Amino acid sequence: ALWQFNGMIKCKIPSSEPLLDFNNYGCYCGLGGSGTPVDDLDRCCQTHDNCYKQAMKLDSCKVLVDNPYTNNYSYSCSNNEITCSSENNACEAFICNCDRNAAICFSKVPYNKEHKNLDKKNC
Amino acid sequence: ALWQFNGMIKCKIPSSEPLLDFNNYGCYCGLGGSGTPVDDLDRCCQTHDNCYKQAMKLDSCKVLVDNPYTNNYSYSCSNNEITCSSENNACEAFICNCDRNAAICFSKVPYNKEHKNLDKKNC
Ligand SMILES: [Ca+2]
Ligand SMILES: [Ca+2]
Repeated sequence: ALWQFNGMIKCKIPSSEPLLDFNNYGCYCGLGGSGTPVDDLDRCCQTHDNCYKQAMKLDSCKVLVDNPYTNNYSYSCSNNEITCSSENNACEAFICNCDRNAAICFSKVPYNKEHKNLDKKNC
Repeated sequence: ALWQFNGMIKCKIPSSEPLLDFNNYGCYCGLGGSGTPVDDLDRCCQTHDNCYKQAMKLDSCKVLVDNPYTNNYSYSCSNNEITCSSENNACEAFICNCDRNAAICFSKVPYNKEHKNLDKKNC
């Protein structure tokens, strides 16, 4: 769920408020996404959106009322690394992996502030 | 919270249903506890009860409506080891440590089935 993804990104980027910094960035970072990623961060968000789309196709996820934004799963941050828990059921474990991969991708690419609150004419 | 402690013990003892196996055992394992531990497992439960008592004394815990049984915290099981998350606030982190120590103590001591549903005359 979104709260865990928030905690994951802070795990890798301790100076960020993820819901502020990485919301509404580029064509993909944020609810929705369309068109060509504007940079590498946006491309991280595109992969993550595609991972969420693949999760919602799985039979395990289809059974659950919860969607990837509200489906709580368990993970730990320890020494700035993320580990998804073996206690997670198949759906929540796939989502945890999506989010972990996105948090790592976020920490390894440039942040271009001029893509912040990008006017969606560009997408 | 109790759900996480359940998952923790299964992390170390994958064949157990912890809420069945380690509830109502000896003088301490279970809600309450008094008197002298009947064996080492019961002693694990006494330490854990004392750790919960110490947690409820902390200013961080005193602020929270939640008690150690309902206070959800985050942790992961991975390769049968437990890691409490850096995302945990001070109260939830102390509780996570109590529970982790108890799960480990449980996996390292004998289980004496004859102490199961011990008649509390003995305590
Ligand atoms: Ca998106
Ligand atoms: Ca007890």
